[PDB]
This record gives sequence, C-alpha cells and structure tokens, in this order.
Amino acid sequence: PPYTIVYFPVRGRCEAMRMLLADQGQSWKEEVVTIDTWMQGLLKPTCLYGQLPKFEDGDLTLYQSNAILRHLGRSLGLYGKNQREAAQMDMVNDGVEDLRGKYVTLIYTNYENGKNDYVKALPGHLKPFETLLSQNQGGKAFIVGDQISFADYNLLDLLLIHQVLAPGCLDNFPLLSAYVARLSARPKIKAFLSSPEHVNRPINGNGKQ
Amino acid sequence: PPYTIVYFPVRGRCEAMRMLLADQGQSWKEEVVTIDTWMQGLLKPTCLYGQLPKFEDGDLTLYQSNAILRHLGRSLGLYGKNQREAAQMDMVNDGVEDLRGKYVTLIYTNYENGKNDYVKALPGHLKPFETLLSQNQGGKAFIVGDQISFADYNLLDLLLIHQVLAPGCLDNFPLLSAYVARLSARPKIKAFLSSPEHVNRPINGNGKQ
Ligand SMILES: N[C@@H](CCC(=O)N[C@@H](CSCc1ccc([N+](=O)[O-])cc1)C(=O)NCC(=O)O)C(=O)O
Ligand SMILES: N[C@@H](CCC(=O)N[C@@H](CSCc1ccc([N+](=O)[O-])cc1)C(=O)NCC(=O)O)C(=O)O
Repeated sequence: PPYTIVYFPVRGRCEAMRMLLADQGQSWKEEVVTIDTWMQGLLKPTCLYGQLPKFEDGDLTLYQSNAILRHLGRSLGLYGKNQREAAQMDMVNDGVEDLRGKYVTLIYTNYENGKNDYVKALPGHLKPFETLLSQNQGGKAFIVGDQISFADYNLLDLLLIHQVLAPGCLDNFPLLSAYVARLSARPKIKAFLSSPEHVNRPINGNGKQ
Repeated sequence: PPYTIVYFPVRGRCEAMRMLLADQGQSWKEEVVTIDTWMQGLLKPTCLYGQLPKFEDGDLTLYQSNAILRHLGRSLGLYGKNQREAAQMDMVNDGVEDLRGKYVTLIYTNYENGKNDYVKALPGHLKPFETLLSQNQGGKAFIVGDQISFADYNLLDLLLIHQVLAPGCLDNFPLLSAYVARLSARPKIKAFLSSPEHVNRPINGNGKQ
C-alpha cells in the first residue's frame, strides 16, 4: 500500500478489482483519465503496452487487469490453500476472460447486428460455470474451494454486466442465480454496489450496455 | 507426475509447455485427438469449456493453456523468487497472450486479406517486449529476473512462429533477436527443436503459417 487505480471513467476492466479491495476492507485512490486526455495529439507517459488500467501498490507499478487481480490474490491471501486450488482458480479466471473478450468485441465493434447472435449463444458459454458450481458442494460455497478468491470477484462482475445485456440470461441456471444473490448480499460488496461512485459510473465507454 | 497432454496433432497452444517440460528434464505422454475424432457425437461432451488442450498431472486434470503453464511454473519452481517477479511474469505472459490471440484470429479467420495489415502493425506489438529486455540487465538474462520462467517459454514460442509468418520481423529488434538465439542454444531446447516429433508437426491446424 497505498493502492492506486488509473483508468477511464468507466467500470469495464476495473470494477472487479474495485470490489475485491472494497470487500477486504482496503481503500484506494482513484485517478481518472478522460478520453480527451488519452487521445488528443502528442502525449505519451510510459504505458508499457499502451493501454489501461495501471495499478500501483506501494512502489510497484503493474499493467494488465488480470495480472493485477492475481497480485491482489497473492498478497491478500485470496489464491486458495494449495496448488490444486491455485491451478483451478486460474482455469476459471481464464474462462471468464474468454467470455469477457467476446463481450468487449460486441459492445465496441458489432453491437447493432451482433447482439441477437450473442444473446443466442450466451447460454452455451455460461453453462460451464454452472457445472463447476454443482461439482463443488452443490454450488453452496464459492467457484473454487471454501473461501472467496479473486476468481469469484471477476466472475461476479461478468455475470452482473450480462444481466444488463440480457435481462433473464441466468433464469435457466439456478446455481449461478443464487451465487450472484449470495455474493451480492455480503455487506462490504452490497455497500459498494449501492455507492454513488459506482452507480454514476457507466459500464462501458461508448454508452452501449 | 506422470504428465499427459491431450491435444490436436498441431503445435499451437501446446508447444510452449512441451518446451518447458523438455527443458526441465521432464517426460510426458502425448495423446493425440484428430479433427475427425473431434466430430463424433456421444463421445465428445467431456471437456469443461469444450476445447483443448487438456493436461494431466498425477490425479489433477486441467484446462486452459495458460493455467497449465502457471501450474508447471509453481510446481517446478519457474515462477520467480518473490511477489514482484511473480506479478511481472504475469504481466508479460498476458501481453504474449494478447498477441497470440490476434495471430490465431489471422490464421483462422482472415489470412488472405489480413496478412498485409498484420505484418505492418507487428513491429508496434513486439516493441514492448524489446523495452522490457533493455530494462533488465540490458536483455542479457531473461524477460524477468535472473532465472528462466514459464513466461520465457511462452514468449520464445510466440516469436518463433512470427519469424515463419514474417521472416525478418526481428531485424529491428537486437535484444529480441539475441534472446531467441540464446534460449534456442540451450541443449535441452535445441534437442527438442531438432526432434522429428516437433518438425513433422505443423504449427497450425489449417496449413496456414
Ligand atoms: N489485455 C488488457 C486490455 C486493456 C484494455 O482493454 N485497455 C483499453 C481500455 S478497456 C476498454 C475501454 C476503452 C476506452 C474507454 N473510454 O472511455 O475511452 C472505455 C473502455 C484501452 O487502453 N483502450 C485505449 C487504447 O487502446 O489506447 C488488460 O486486460 O489490461
Ligand atoms: N483460451 C483457451 C483456448 C483453447 C483453444 O483455442 N482450443 C481450440 C484448439 S487451439 C486452435 C486449433 C483448433 C483446431 C485445430 N485442428 O487441427 O482442428 C488446430 C488448432 C479448440 O478446441 N478448437 C476446437 C473447438 O473450438 O471446438 C486455451 O488457451 O486453452
């Protein structure tokens, strides 16, 4: 510490880590970068890959949203209790990323014509997560193990944004519906989901949701 | 152990882990699944996400190529010496994945028309890796730290396949050119790169390279 998040004035690839820090009683400094500030002309600070977000933990600067999640997962003890749980948590997080990549592609490159085809193929992509829950204590606890991990926060966010995209996409998935209701019920998270800084902030950076 | 890899008869998303195991004196069992075997019916829905590869370490089954790399990175001690190096190794591996995703998109969905545009934008994507090397002992050692990690194996593979795609794409990058020559010089890897099981195996699953 201290923690600092540099990103656009949207949820996107930072709402997951913002939920993690908030649930673990942590506090961070929000540093906004408008699209005007980003793209305008000759301006280049030191963006490794040229994109955002950028995280700062004490005197450690990091890039890549998932690399940041795994960092907080190691330092804050949210990466399982053994090798098996660690590997399974990566397998799950990667699956979440694959679907998140598709969602981003839809919103930014083919929202109008692709929406119908996306929502139609969606139940096929959400099914694996449903299967994972049943295999672990009947989906009573978390995606992997007994305690909450970084994978749970990323998965929760993926499902929350898909409920806005497709209103009843979880109806055919009992476990996933209860899983979202359960994790949202947690006092720390609930406070965040009902916070002005979260509500007033749009999901994506183009008005499409 | 024992180690087992289930995948298509191509390099693709498994040549990196095959180099890692080979360099660490490990031995695995190769289990091939033809495209014909893929299209069947009842004997098919057994894959978590519905894709490959599938790795087996003793009595631990895993999916997602990157999750498998990180697993071998923890058990075989190829994940750095501290938190900083671990986070930086993830940041690098994720960058490699982003470019690998683009490469796969080109080869399978737009090889004919997209090739020229890809090769033209390529030097902009390889630049970050060049910058990383100079920042670490002038690119004398490895991508991160003093010892070889899983990130190095994945990066080496990404560059090797891009040299086939675009013959002189590394000419403008001194450090990356020496980095590939150095890691390829390693006796264990060199033996693998000159092995029949590797040579006779095509890079992608559609004849395009
Ligand atoms: N693999 C990377 C991808 C990072 C990424 O997508 N970065 C985007 C922001 S997320 C998507 C996004 C982009 C822009 C806005 N906006 O409001 O302007 C909102 C959301 C970016 O920097 N875009 C600008 C650029 O490429 O130069 C990661 O996970 O960190
Ligand atoms: N994010 C995942 C992606 C896995 C993946 O790309 N799986 C592909 C194989 S790699 C690319 C590939 C595909 C097919 C062949 N082939 O010879 O038929 C070769 C390579 C697959 O299962 N494709 C079939 C399907 O989607 O059902 C990971 O890294 O594991």
